[PDB]
Amino acid sequence: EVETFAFQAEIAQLMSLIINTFYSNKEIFLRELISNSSDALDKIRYESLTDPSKLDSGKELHINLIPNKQDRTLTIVDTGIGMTKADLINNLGTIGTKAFMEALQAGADISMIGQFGVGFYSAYLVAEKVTVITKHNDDEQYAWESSAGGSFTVRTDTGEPMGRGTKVILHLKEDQTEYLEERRIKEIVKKHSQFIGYPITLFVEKE
Ligand SMILES: COc1ccc(-c2snnc2-c2cc(Cl)c(O)cc2O)cc1OC
Repeated sequence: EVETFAFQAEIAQLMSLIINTFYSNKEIFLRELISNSSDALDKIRYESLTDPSKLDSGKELHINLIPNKQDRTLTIVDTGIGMTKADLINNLGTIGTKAFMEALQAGADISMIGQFGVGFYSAYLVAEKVTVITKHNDDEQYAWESSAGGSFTVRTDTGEPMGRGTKVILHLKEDQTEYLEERRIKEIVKKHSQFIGYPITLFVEKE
């Protein structure tokens, strides 16, 4: 009930570079993922203009951020358009990077991943493992997942349903746990993402 796929070569290269780099400016991953969530929300919102049954799976258009120190995960949840099994494998599996890859001339990364369509992968600046959970109106709920190393998996999600949208779960590296800190997140969002056109809500952890 689980399929394994290979990353297109250019993507695996890019990932290996990100995973390893000592790049300082790691917080930019948060801007890339919020930026992707914002695009997905634009998509569903604009589709709903001509066909409001679109929103039947959820009217709220927002972005949630969820630190979990017991699990050492940070989750970004949106209720944008979401991805069918096929968008999921295309979008996360293939490329584009060449641009970027050849962009860091003879060097190691830059805050320009975003302007290059591959900003998602910057998640690997801070995470040893990413899981992507996604619900498009047309399809079932799927879980994508990869610890890098050239392959990802795709299966049908068994967990709580989402109605619609995308959920990006980062399993944080041992020494990047500052992004589970309420203070650091607020600061990061304010710096890189406050002019995003949807509510971004930080969930504070309970005692
Ligand atoms: C163009 O840029 C794109 C941006 C978003 C997506 C998609 S569609 N459904 N979800 C997202 C999305 C994807 C990711 Cl990775 C994420 O972190 C959050 C999400 O809501 C597709 C894009 O390209 C088809």
